[PDB]
Amino acid sequence: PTFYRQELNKTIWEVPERYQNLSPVGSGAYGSVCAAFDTKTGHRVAVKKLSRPFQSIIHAKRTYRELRLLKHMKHENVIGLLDVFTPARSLEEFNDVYLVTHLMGADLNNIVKCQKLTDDHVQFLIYQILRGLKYIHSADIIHRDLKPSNLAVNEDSELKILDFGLVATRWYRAPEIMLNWMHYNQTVDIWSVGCIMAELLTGRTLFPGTDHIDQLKLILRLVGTPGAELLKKISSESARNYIQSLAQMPKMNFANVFIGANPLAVDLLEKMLVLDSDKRITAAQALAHAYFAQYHDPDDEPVADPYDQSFESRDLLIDEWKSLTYDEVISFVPPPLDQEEME
Ligand SMILES: Nc1nccc(-c2c(-c3ccc(F)cc3)ncn2C2CCNCC2)n1
Ligand SMILES: NS(=O)(=O)c1ccc(N2C(=O)CCC2=O)nc1
Ligand SMILES: NS(=O)(=O)c1ccc(N2C(=O)CCC2=O)nc1
Ligand SMILES: N[C@]1(CO)[C@H]2C[C@@H]3C[C@@H](C[C@H]1C3)C2
Ligand SMILES: [Ca+2]
Ligand SMILES: [Ca+2]
Ligand SMILES: [Ca+2]
Ligand SMILES: [Ca+2]
Ligand SMILES: [Cl-]
Repeated sequence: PTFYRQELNKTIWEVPERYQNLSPVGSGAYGSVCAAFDTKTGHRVAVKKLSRPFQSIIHAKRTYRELRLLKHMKHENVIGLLDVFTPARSLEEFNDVYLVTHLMGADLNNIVKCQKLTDDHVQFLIYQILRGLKYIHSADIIHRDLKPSNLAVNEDSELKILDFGLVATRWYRAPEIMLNWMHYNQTVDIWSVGCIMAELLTGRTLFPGTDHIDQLKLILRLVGTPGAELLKKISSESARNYIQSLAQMPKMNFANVFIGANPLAVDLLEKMLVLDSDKRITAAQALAHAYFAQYHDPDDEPVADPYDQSFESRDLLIDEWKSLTYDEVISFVPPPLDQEEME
């Protein structure tokens, strides 16, 4: 393919003539993103150019990690790869990596910002998040920083999770992540979903804390003071002593917090916004909840193929990560344009 150069976001992009009319649509993880027109299929796409992907072993391994993760994802509610390219003609010149996926116009903040959402619409949005989470969790991939800005949404409210498995808002983070509690499982992401759903229903951030301590206080005012058993998970004595020292707070009745909401929404929120992660509902259990009855379809809530993450434990030299990444670029096989059939 012939490549052309264009200055975008103050740097030179080098892309195949296949992709035209590039225009910037914001930063992404470790890179910046352009919308483009794919002349081969007539589809709109988003192209992410990774920023200095082989600067250090940290950049090199995260480049490999992101390419491995995105090549594995084949789910309608999870960002996956349509293409990956480099202008390099050999490993010796290999220095830039571009990732291509379907174009999604907005993030979830652009859906809820200037719109009073209906309950049926909130159901659809949360249903999609949970469907994608069931899929990535089934491959032992956790998001760990799920938030509205990491939920890509198109013009028809179709949603995909992005930047999974990889100063930022902490308002949606699971408390065990934000506070570095010694144990955490895949339901960290379910706390985030609760936080997002609450905001879709009320138009207000649920836990808008100014710092870690302030946010924990807002959290404990909703869910109540924890039992001694959850202190088991907290390494620092100073943090444990602090929590133990706060005046006892009862759990609030969520029906008095989400006034006038679908009682089924309140019930689901009660199951998700639980301080102890071992008591939280899973994404797969949440999909069977009556709140989603009009959308739930067991035949269309698939799990993932096994995902080999053994590379995560390994320290390799920068040129080995670079070569492994080049291998994954060269071996990529684009999906068919149409991968779905009528039910
Ligand atoms: N507009 C749009 N459409 C799809 C994805 C993205 C995208 C990607 C991304 C990831 C992988 C890839 F291969 C290509 C692009 N990373 C961050 N974003 C965000 C850019 C602005 N915030 C919302 C989405 N942006
Ligand atoms: N925090 S609040 O008192 O501003 C508030 C705002 C909105 C709401 N709400 C509705 O109106 C419909 C569903 C829902 O949850 N509840 C509380
Ligand atoms: N997901 S759940 O519905 O099983 C569940 C489990 C436990 C709890 N909970 C606690 O842990 C302390 C207070 C409280 O209400 N809430 C919901
Ligand atoms: N955001 C709210 C009410 O505005 C604050 C007060 C109380 C506990 C948390 C969650 C709700 C209810 C913080
Ligand atoms: Ca899960
Ligand atoms: Ca269906
Ligand atoms: Ca089809
Ligand atoms: Ca069917
Ligand atoms: Cl694999």
